[PDB]
Amino acid sequence: DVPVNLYRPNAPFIGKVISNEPLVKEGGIGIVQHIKFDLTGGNLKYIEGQSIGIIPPGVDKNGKPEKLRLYSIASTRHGDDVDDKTISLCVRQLEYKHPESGETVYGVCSTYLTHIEPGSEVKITGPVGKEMLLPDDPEANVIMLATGTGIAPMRTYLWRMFKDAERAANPEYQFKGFSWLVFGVPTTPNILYKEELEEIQQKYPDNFRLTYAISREQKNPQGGRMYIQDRVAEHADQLWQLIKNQKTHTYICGLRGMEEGIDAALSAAAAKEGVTWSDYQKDLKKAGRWHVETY
Ligand SMILES: Cc1cc2nc3c(=O)[nH]c(=O)nc-3n(C[C@H](O)[C@H](O)[C@H](O)COP(=O)(O)OP(=O)(O)OC[C@H]3O[C@@H](n4cnc5c(N)ncnc54)[C@H](O)[C@@H]3O)c2cc1C
Ligand SMILES: NC(=O)c1ccc[n+]([C@@H]2O[C@H](COP(=O)([O-])OP(=O)(O)OC[C@H]3O[C@@H](n4cnc5c(N)ncnc54)[C@H](OP(=O)(O)O)[C@@H]3O)[C@@H](O)[C@H]2O)c1
Repeated sequence: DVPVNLYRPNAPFIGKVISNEPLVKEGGIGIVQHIKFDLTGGNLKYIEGQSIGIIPPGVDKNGKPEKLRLYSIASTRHGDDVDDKTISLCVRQLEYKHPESGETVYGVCSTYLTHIEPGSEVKITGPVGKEMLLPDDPEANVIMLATGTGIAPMRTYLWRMFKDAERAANPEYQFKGFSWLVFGVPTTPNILYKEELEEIQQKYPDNFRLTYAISREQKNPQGGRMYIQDRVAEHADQLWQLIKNQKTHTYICGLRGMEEGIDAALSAAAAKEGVTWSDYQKDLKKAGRWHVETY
């Protein structure tokens, strides 16, 4: 049974911020924060791949109360401390330049969160989501295609799979399959969780493969910016070789734009072997092995 909607927008849980820590190291673009909340007092229950709602303070350009924004849960069911006391979020600060006034414009909810203080209280809803759940099979192959903060569900998967204290805490799940993360960010300092993602890979080298698409330090073979789909095309045949296995699940989280190029890269690899990828993918979706969360 997957717990969904334990708290509803009509009556959110009031969490309290435990810590708000930076994820973009110096030299990096913008602000992405790891925010840990205290759950105790509601005992909000959740699993990996799900989202929560955050309702920020304030009203909009129309006088209306701000509605919730969804954020992917970045911690496992146990929280980062492995004690079932916390839930963590991975939040990029949304700011752009207004479309010809040119004034810096701030996103309401994300700017509230990335500047939120330890001890502050936040309205939390959920969890929601049943489409981004890991299979129970510990020998499953798990392809993880992520841009930016799309890393968030991938951290809940990879932590449950490979953190020492998670294995200790999950006797029913001792992962021994193969996981492959293709992770796209703009710079090397924008690789969220880089150190831990690389600890995992040296710790479990035959179980986790880690591939970077660093937008602004790497050009694809045709002189453009190196995106996730350029990595997919580069390893298109390796990927399609795993996707052909019925033990294999694919998770795509982040920009909706990564998709059509992922579909181009795999459609070519599929074609070489006589398969047409748009039908094959239609069947992977119906089977529930093609998991997509883009926003
Ligand atoms: C299922 C799901 C999961 C998500 N997970 C995460 C996550 O893990 N981390 C995360 O950071 N976010 C995540 N998001 C996005 C998050 O929900 C918010 O949309 C985001 O943080 C921005 O909200 P805000 O309140 O900061 O911005 P808002 O105040 O709502 O402002 C957004 C609005 O700004 C305007 N706008 C935006 N960009 C531009 C532009 N370039 N030019 C002109 N106008 C523009 C648009 O009208 C837009 O709809 C997720 C979204 C969903 C749906
Ligand atoms: N990535 C996401 O999950 C996402 C989701 C929704 C909105 N956005 C927009 O991007 C901002 C950054 O958020 P973030 O931290 O999540 O992401 P981020 O740190 O910007 O990482 C996103 C990466 O995706 C790359 N990218 C850009 N266009 C792409 C495309 N068409 N196909 C594949 N990859 C592409 C970007 O490359 P260049 O920047 O170097 O082009 C960047 O390297 C958001 O605040 C919002 O304005 C991003």
